[PDB]
Amino acid sequence: ICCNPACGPNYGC
Repeated sequence: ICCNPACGPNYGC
């Protein structure tokens, strides 16, 4: 569950 800015857009951390 990568919620980083580099990993992608707004994700459900």
